Amino acid sequence: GSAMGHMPAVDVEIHFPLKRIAAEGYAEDELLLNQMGKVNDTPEEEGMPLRAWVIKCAHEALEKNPKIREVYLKPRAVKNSSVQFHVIFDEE
Repeated sequence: GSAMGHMPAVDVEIHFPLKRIAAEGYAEDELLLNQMGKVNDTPEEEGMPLRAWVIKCAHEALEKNPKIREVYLKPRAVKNSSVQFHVIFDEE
């Protein structure tokens, strides 16, 4: 509306190379690391640990239903409330 104060709802969209996130040795994919490293220093929730859980959750989420495109993740620190990680799977 006509009240541009502050929007407390933070959506952070991460991108995972579909091929590497669906593989073992994913941490060797420079993109996966640099993308999660891009959202790691000030991601509102934790940081490096969040990368670990996000990558794990997205890894399993993709593998258990490997016909998707993207998922929306809710921080394990659910108390953080108005924050979401939108994990998108890029075909590289």
